Amino acid sequence: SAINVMKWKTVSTIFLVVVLYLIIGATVFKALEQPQEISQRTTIVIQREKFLRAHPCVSDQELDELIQQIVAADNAGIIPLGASSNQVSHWDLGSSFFFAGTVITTIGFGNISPRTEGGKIFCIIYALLGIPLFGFLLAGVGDQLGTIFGKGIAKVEDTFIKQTKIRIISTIIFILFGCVLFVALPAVIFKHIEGWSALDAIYFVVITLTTIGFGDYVAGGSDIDFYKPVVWFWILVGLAYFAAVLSMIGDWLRVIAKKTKEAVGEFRAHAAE
Amino acid sequence: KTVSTIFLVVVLYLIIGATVFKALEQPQEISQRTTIVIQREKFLRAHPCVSDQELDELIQQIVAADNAGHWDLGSSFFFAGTVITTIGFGNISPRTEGGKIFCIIYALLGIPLFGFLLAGVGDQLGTIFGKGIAKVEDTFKIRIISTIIFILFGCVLFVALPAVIFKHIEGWSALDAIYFVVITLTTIGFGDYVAGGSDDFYKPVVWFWILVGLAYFAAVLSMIGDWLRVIAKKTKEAVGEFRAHAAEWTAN
Ligand SMILES: CCCCCCCCCCCC
Ligand SMILES: CCCCCCCCCCCC
Ligand SMILES: CCCCCCCCCCCC
Ligand SMILES: CCCCCCCC
Ligand SMILES: CCCCCCCC
Ligand SMILES: CCCCCCCC
Ligand SMILES: CCCCCC
Ligand SMILES: CCCCC
Ligand SMILES: [K+]
Ligand SMILES: [K+]
Ligand SMILES: [K+]
Ligand SMILES: [K+]
Ligand SMILES: [K+]
Repeated sequence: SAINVMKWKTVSTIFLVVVLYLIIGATVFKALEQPQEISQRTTIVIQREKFLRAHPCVSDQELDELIQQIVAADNAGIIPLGASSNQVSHWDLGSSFFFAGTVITTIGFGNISPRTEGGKIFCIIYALLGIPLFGFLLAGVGDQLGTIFGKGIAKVEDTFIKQTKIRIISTIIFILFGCVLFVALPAVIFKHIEGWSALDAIYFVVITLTTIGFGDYVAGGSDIDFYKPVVWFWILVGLAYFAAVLSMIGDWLRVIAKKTKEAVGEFRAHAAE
Repeated sequence: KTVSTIFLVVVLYLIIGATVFKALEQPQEISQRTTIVIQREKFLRAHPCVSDQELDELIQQIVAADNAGHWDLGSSFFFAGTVITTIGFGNISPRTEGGKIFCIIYALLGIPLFGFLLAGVGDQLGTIFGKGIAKVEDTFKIRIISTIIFILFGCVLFVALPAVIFKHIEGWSALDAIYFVVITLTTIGFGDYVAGGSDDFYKPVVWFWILVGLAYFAAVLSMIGDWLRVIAKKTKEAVGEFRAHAAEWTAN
């Protein structure tokens, strides 16, 4: 029980650190997003009134009700228009493959989701069984890429031999060339093909490879066949790379935390001599 | 390259999943699209005020509206939690360039930090369990019995009760409830169902649950991976047996 007390102490401290991290993030996010939210809400009410007064026809609750039915279609995509009344399949051959990949990688873009009860129960079991299997594949791809690196890093460190300070150089080259291969090039290719901006491109890259997946940006969701498989294969390899990067960042965080712990101890003991 | 063989396994898993998903979803898709065209014509004929060209403009502004409509005091906190947990429901996402760059750095730094918190909560809950499970196992294939009890009581506490509480408070069905539970606690988070969306003691409990349930689901998924590895090492020797016997027979 001696170590359990210290363990609970550490866990509580981490908990509070994360809570305050969330508080800071929430403040920054609301202070960065609520202004445009209010602008959009006021302009949307403006256009609502403009269309209501121009067509005071019977609607009102029918109008909000129509936007509500529009909302249900919206999630699956409201695509009802006089031109192009023929639609495309969000569940065609490759789309369901795309969806299964999102499910197993726990990305879950959500741009397309199952509506059938059977579809939902399936997706449940399919995830419960695929997440670990895909974990195995990911760990393997990780190992493979790590050895592919170790080879080239043993090649690159021999030339720089003109121990304790060489690992810094190797990690620098690792992060550099990785951000090149798994962040820069795919982001530029997306900017081109998908028509995104540089920001949007790198932001989609990061949100995908971190397994967050918001859904705002998807490489295979717009109606704009060698691109999609390469994108998914990237997603896999980039996921391995980002696992490595996040592990390094966590190591750095632990180092900084245990450094500031002794810093605070120092400050407490001295109190200005 | 054992991993390459697994790669083919996973690709085949994806193909099977894709077939099942399309055969489970494309019918409802066609039904919904036909009913949507029906309702389009119905709304046009019921209101000859709105013309063919007038409806398209509203549906276009609505599509633009879907990207926007939030960000209140607690909503941004919930969003930060989704970001750090890699859930990413997406119901609310940053639109500002500054918001996007922030969210990027915020995730890159919170994901590992939250990982530390999660590992701590995990260890703690694992020991909390170990106490009672060693107490019952001393009195009592025994690891099999214990794992059964673990999975049972875990599904109870972190799946059943929260799913029923959601069914009640949020107005969902039993299926939808368990489906949201699983999609959240697997860190998938599609966005179709959100507990703190669709607009102050419910939401904080929801997030703290999310945390504890995530620990529980990590444990469950690791166990499932162990079972998969066991079954794989069983079928490897099964295939070895079969090949050795087919060869013994082909000798004759
Ligand atoms: C070593 C090759 C470097 C080529 C420089 C490419 C610059 C193109 C601009 C890319 C961002 C739009
Ligand atoms: C859930 C559907 C996946 C079934 C995969 C087939 C199982 C055998 C894989 C190949 C064995 C050599
Ligand atoms: C119901 C499916 C159970 C097995 C799923 C795939 C694992 C089978 C063996 C895979 C490696 C040979
Ligand atoms: C965001 C930096 C927090 C530093 C905390 C130091 C000890 C609570
Ligand atoms: C501010 C809410 C006014 C009512 C809006 C109802 C949906 C159009
Ligand atoms: C557009 C520049 C993004 C830099 C991200 C910073 C990550 C530490
Ligand atoms: C479903 C195949 C399992 C075989 C176990 C020996
Ligand atoms: C923004 C009002 C709540 C502060 C604790
Ligand atoms: K997601
Ligand atoms: K995830
Ligand atoms: K999502
Ligand atoms: K994860
Ligand atoms: K996710």
